[PDB]
Amino acid sequence: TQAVEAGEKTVEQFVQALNKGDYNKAAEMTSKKAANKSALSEKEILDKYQNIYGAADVKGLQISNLKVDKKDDSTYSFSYKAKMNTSLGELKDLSYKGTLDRNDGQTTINWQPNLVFPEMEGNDKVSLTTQEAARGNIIDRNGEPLATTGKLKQLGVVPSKLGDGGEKTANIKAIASSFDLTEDAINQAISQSWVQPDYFVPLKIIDGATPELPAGATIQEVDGRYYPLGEAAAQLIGYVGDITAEDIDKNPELSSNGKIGRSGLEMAFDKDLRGTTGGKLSITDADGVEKKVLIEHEVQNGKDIKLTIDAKAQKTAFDSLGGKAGSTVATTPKTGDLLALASSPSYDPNKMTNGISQEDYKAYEENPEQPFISRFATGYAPGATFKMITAAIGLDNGTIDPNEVLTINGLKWQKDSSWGSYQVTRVSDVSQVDLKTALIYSDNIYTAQETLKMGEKKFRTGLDKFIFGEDLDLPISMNPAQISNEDSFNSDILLADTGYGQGELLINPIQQAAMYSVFANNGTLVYPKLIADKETKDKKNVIGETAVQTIVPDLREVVQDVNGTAHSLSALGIPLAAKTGTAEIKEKQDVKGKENSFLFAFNPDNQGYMMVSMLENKEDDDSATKRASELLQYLNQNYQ
Repeated sequence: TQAVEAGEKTVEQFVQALNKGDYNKAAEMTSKKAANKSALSEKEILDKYQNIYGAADVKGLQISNLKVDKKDDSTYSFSYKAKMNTSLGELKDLSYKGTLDRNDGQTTINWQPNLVFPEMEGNDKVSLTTQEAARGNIIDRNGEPLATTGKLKQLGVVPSKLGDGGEKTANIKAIASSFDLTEDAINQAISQSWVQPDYFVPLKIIDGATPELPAGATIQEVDGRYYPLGEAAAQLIGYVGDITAEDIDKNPELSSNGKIGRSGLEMAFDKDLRGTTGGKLSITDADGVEKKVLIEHEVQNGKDIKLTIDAKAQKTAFDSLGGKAGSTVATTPKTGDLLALASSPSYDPNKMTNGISQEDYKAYEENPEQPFISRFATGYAPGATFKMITAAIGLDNGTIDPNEVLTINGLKWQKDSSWGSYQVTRVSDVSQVDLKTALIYSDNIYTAQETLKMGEKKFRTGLDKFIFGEDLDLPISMNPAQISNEDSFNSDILLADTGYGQGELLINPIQQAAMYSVFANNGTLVYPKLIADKETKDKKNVIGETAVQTIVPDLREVVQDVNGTAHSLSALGIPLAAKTGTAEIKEKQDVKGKENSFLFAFNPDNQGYMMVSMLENKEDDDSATKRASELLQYLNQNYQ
């Protein structure tokens, strides 16, 4: 029948309008208010859906098994299964039933309260009780807390309870001479544009015993997320913020009264950390007596997340950067455990998750050094450390003879006049350069020449055995490393520049620690790992074992040789293999070139730890090597 198909279309549009939250559009599809017709007027149906579905945060109403037949000459019965998402989960297996009316040339819904929820009759009410779930903690490899939930005491004043004249000036000075605060800051806070007489003005966060409360002052306990390392792990851990109405629209299972991860691991593991809201959604009678329970769950607190991070290493790595732009990554290269992921400069996550002013937040955004960047997950040109990879590749394909000596004159070199005014630059004017000398002095000209001899095809063959283009299995947002923009250099200059770690190479520090792990596993690349319980994954035969046993002794000389670039690290008296240097990088946003400092270091005796550190846009006479001794001591002492 052509009328049965039109009756289905009416039910389809009705469910759609309910799904899109347009309750007025769904109410206008109902018949007139009467017995055997619609139970309420259009405005009353609107307010019932907006109140009930709004109270439970109904979202994503969808139906199935729609059956529409005929019951009389103008009455058509319909039925369908349906499910929806609420603040307590998914309401599944709902049997909806009703009748349609065909008057004139339009079909409408004989609306009944059973179309809000299946077993609702007359003036039944809907009740929703919820219990908030406690956010899980984030802990280091030894159980030390990195992000914890706790209660905080908020000292505040009520301007109406403070006084009228004279008594107000006395109570302001009394509340100031008890909590250690200037009387001008209290008057500035209680006289802002938002403050009203009977409001509550949060003053100071008390972190101890509460003194006597003068007239007007009061304490308000509030739930507070706390970060013990503070800025030292702010980029990695992240921060949580107040949940907004827009967050609930995207995910109703969020607690509108709680916190949501805004960045870092708080956002990456937000679902595992937030838990699930417990409570009960029930239908009551006209007076509030419970009839049917729709949904009921117990509160499930969030599960803790245990990281491979070492809290003492994380703090030492971050402090060593001295507030300068840079990053540090420490690993146990044989297993991939990320011991430290430091990024500097940083922001205060405690100030961020509690009270942060518009001025201090803008100071973070307008800061040219950009403290919000997670530098350990930002792609950089690997710089001076990448010389080892090109060397290992050249040793495997037989291009590089370790004992063959190149004769290099001066500090600048170009292949031929086709390069124009461009030349590869080195820092030390050493005449007779072999592989060991090139690694000790960090000779870019030697590397550029050996890369050009090797050729693009052999160079890419060795590079393709690494992790370029791969998505690392890490809960950290990052782009995969790339060799260059396209699959071909189409440039001898770009090929040469790529050889010593520049050109269009983009590798973030974490991906660098993965690639450089081959020197601690005889050519096996061990993938980095951040979650403690995860299984170690690796990639075998990335470079030859011969290349490792040739390069690592040379990397010891980068430290031990009197002219090695990392010779200051020999003061430690510990077995070290390192590779350091400096590169001048010019990005699109930069006008002129800026200098970055690079460091790679690990223990060549036990392979217990590995470190990559970088300074971005460094000051003169500053370097990552000058700052690495303190972390290297800790890693060497506690990770053998």
